[PDB]
Amino acid sequence: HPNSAVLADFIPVQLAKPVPQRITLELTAYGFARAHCLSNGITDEEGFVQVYKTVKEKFDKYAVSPAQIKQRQLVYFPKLTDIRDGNFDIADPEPDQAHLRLFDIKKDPRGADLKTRHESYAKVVGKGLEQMFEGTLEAPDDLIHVTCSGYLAPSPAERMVADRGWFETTVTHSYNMGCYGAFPAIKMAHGMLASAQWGATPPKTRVDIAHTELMSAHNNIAESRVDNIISATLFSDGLIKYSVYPEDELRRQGLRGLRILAMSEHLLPDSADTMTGVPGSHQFVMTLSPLVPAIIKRHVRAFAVDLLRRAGMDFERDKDALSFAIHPGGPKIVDHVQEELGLAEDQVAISKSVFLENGNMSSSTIPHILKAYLEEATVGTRIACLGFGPGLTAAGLVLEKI
Amino acid sequence: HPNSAVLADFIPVQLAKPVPQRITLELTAYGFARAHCLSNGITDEEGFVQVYKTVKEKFDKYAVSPAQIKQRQLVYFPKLTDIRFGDGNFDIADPEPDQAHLRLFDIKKDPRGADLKTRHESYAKVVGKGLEQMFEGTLEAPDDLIHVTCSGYLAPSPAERMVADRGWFETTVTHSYNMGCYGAFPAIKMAHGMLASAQWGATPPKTRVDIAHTELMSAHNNIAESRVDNIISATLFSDGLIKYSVYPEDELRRQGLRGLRILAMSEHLLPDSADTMTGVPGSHQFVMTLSPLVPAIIKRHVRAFAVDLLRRAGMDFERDKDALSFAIHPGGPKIVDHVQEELGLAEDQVAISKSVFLENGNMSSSTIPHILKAYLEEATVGTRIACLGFGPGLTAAGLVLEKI
Ligand code: NA
Ligand code: NA
Repeated sequence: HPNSAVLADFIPVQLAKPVPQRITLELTAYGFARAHCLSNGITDEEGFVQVYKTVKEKFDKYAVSPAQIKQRQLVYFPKLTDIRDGNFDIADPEPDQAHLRLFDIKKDPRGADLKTRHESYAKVVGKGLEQMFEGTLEAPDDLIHVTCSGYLAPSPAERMVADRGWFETTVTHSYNMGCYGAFPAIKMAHGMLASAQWGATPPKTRVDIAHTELMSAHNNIAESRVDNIISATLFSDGLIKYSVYPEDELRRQGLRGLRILAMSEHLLPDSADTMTGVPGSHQFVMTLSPLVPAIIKRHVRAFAVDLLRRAGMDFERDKDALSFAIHPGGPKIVDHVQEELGLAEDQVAISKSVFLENGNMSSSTIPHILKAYLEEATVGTRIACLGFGPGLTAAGLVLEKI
Repeated sequence: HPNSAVLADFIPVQLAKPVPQRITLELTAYGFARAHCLSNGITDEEGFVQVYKTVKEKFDKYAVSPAQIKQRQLVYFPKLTDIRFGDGNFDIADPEPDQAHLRLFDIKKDPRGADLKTRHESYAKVVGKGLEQMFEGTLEAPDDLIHVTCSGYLAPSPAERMVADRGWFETTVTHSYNMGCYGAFPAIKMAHGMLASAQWGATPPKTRVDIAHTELMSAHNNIAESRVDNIISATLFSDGLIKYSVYPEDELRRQGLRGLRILAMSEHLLPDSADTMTGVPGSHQFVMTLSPLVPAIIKRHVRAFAVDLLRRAGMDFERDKDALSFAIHPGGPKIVDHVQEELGLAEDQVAISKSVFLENGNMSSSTIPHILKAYLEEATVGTRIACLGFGPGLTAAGLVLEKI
């Protein structure tokens, strides 16, 4: 096919061994309780014990459970060494890796300030990027950097590109587009191949897209609000990259891929305050209203109907033969979308699995799901991809494995 | 032309009356001096007098002068009517209550000033009003609206909130963020991509992409650091808000508009220069550093970059350059001169870029769009313009345009 772009070669990197969810819940409850006491000047022991009991009860009530997420990669969760009489014993790290310690449960419960967290994000994402691109043999024409969890100029992506001596590669930042960030990056990539075909640049044969989300860098243990307990137990870290080729180049290379058939994205009414993020003195501060599932449920089916129509497909006739890659924004989101679209389990199985084994890795989640489809599905399989994030924004893509 | 995109309809909005450079230098030196004393708990008068004398000397040596930049729009600098003076010190009157979020510095208590979240909340307010002014004449929603900034990152953004306020629920919004002073270039690049992606059929047909730049550099005032490159930054940058549209050429003709047709685009990093221009969000503002080496590094790479850029548009640098205008981002007081000299250009080929700088200062990513607006108004039809911008990376960005 001429005028066709194709996703391929998804490469994730794990930077830290995932932590079993029940351990994350025990230590996070403990930290929240310590922080609450520091923030409120509670220094007596019985007082701690009372607060700690209340805190555990709230986690038991609201936290994402180990039945919902089995484990999470949390680069900035304490090392199992060293987690140590009714408390936990968190060893100071060796000055040699102080940059992994951003929380403080002893002195200042606000923990590291935003500059310090950004310096750490650059060092951690820098190493993650070198690993993701270690098997890259030739520079891309473009490299797109997706993140909503650390904003530096120049970025760790620009520094990697310069480190590889790739002085003919355009670097574009695709930033602050939250959980759905893969969708604008693939649209920009499809746009770069199409701009080249129009002649505004010389020809191009590959765009790489690198996501580096360190949501654990934004831990906030000083705020006990329910939505913060939920976020602290829901989100996880994820680093993954993939390429977008013009289909003739994909073929010349003998590669299998997911051909882009259509894209869509826009805002949903009466929703802007329901999912927010603002940089503060210490971290990117997030809010996440419990109204969000209902608003997603309200608009998903119409959005999917239109998305299929843009692909030359018809929802009524074609949706039974489709897979649906659905971003698992919260524990029930895939189920809500599944119910509203009338989907069978086998249509949404990979999305549920990625969530269960990894938690919500922000924009890196849909790429992990697409990675699984590309590695498991038969050629000919068509996939409708749906994601939702701040705006609220609905984003969609229709793909066909080739 | 088929497969052709075209810039048009540049609309700036001025939010605050520009302040003459000399009073900004005086008040800013005073703020730096008061902040050094506050930071250090120095309360002695003579002690303050001595620091202030030292600070003024550093500004006389290093600050961008009124000969280099006549005035700047600075939303976060007080209006001249609120300044009190007389004894060599300054005081600032209380702002009108609905304008209190305009006060993000503190020279009486805690010289770090407003924290980063408070600054983002003020930026949301100012930019929200700016956007409403910028899009007040818009008669039909665009297919896409690209928000450009490097001076305030919120989710959802003021641009997405505007789009929802207007009921524009078929408009895709894309954030084109953290690409610094050259940020019009990736934005124009994404707009072109969106029109070409539509032609490929991955979306329905599109007729207009709007790009809205909102740069409030003055929200990032940092009077607590007296290092030289911060004296330069505090006196060089300025605020700028401006929107423009990218049309497929057939639509632009249907509308009867003049525009700048896009012929070619290029962008890539310069070697060994990542640490020469940096920004990092901290507790109170985006902290910037700017190396004195930037001009030499740009100068040493700009010719090969321009030759390649012209080649991408079908042109030959040595044969064709005398006929082109060159829009050059004025990143610092000597940048256009340096580029001008390396490329062997005549004053008249770079005059608008120097005038924009002299009249406005460096409005970050908004500066190139103001230059292009002037070429669109003033240039003869058929004039071709090579546009060059620099920013962190370092990154060199190029665009070749033709007025139609
Ligand atoms: Na760039
Ligand atoms: Na968006």
